[PDB]
Amino acid sequence: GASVKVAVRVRPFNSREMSRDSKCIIQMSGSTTTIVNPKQPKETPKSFSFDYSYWSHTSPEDINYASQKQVYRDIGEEMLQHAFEGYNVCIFAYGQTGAGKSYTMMGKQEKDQQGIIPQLCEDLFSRINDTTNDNMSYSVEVSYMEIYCERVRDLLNPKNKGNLRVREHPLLGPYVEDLSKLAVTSYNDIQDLMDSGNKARTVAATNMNETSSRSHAVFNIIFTQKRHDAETNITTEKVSKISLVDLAGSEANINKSLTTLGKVISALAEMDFIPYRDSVLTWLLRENLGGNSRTAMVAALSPADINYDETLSTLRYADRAKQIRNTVHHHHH
Ligand SMILES: Nc1ncnc2c1ncn2[C@@H]1O[C@H](COP(=O)(O)OP(=O)(O)CP(=O)(O)O)[C@@H](O)[C@H]1O
Ligand SMILES: [Mg+2]
Repeated sequence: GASVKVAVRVRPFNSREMSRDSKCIIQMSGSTTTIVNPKQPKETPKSFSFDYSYWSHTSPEDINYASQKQVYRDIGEEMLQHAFEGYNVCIFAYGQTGAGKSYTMMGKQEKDQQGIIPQLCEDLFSRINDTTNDNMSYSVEVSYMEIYCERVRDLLNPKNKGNLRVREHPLLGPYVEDLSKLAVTSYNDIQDLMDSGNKARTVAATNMNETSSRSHAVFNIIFTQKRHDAETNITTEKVSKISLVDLAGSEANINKSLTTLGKVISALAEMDFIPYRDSVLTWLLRENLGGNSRTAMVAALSPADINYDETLSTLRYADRAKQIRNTVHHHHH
C-alpha cells in the first residue's frame, strides 16, 4: 500500500496569542518539527519527522517562508496528477481551532493567497484546456457539503433544509442521499460555486459569529476522462474522485466525527476492527482512510506557548497517520 502522506504547517501568531505575549515553541529544520514545553522547560523538546514540515511562521518576504504555492505544488499537485492517472484522492486539513486549516485549504482570494482547493481546481481546468489529443474529452462534476453535529447540509443548494441522509449503497459504498452534483466546464464557474458554498456554512455566535469551529466542509470533484479511438468505437472511461476536506477544530452529537476520526487513525496505524460507521465523517471517508485512495493530511499548528497541549496532540495524531497505508499493471510499449 501507498502510505498516507503527512505535512504539518505552523502559522504566524494570531491576535489572541499576541495579546498574551506568546512566545514561539515550534522549530523546524528539514522535515523535522520540534516542540518545546513552556511549562516544563526542563525537559528535552519533542521532535517529529514528516513528509513536509512547513515553516510559515514569518511572512513571504522571508526566504524560508512556506507559501500557498509551495504547499500546493508539493502535495496538491501530486494528488491531481494521481487523479489524472485514474486514482481516487483525498486531502484533509486537521488541527486545533484557529491553527490554520481553512487558510491552507481555501486561503483568501487575493494576493496569491488562494489555498489548495482553488489552486487545484485552476490547475485541473488548465490541464484539461491544454489538451491537444482530440481523442480525449472530459467531464467535471462538483459537490460541496458541510457536516455539523453529524448533520449533513448541501452547500450548493442552501435552498433545501433537508438534512441529507448518509446511506450505504448495498454494493457501491457510502453516499449522501440527494446531495447535488453539478457539471462545471470552467474554473470561473467552479470558483463561483465554491464562493457561494463558502457563504452557506454554519456560523457560531460563540466564534463571534464567524464560521462555526465545529463544522466540517467536504469538497468533492468527480473527474471523468473519456478516451475515444476510431477503431472498434468504444470509448473507455476513467473516473477519479477528488475529496478535499477542511475539518472542524480538533479542540447526533457535536464532536463525534472528530473523536471518531482520531480512533480510526489510531486503529489503522496500529493494525499495520475500525469504527468507520461510528460517525458520518469517517463513514463517508472510509475508502480514503485505509481504502482504495491516495491520501494526504496537512496538520495545522499554532506556534504559541499557550497552545502546547493541543499542538502536541495534533503532532502525535499526524505522526500516527503517517503510519497508515491504503490499499490501491500495464504493458511495455
Ligand atoms: N500560513 C499562514 N500565513 C499567514 N497567515 C495564516 C497562515 N495560516 C493561517 N493564517 C491566518 O491565521 C488565522 C486563523 O487561520 P484560519 O482561520 O484559516 O484557521 P482555522 O481554519 O484552523 C479556524 P477553525 O478551526 O475555527 O475552522 C487567519 O487570520 C489566517 O489568515
Ligand atoms: Mg477554518
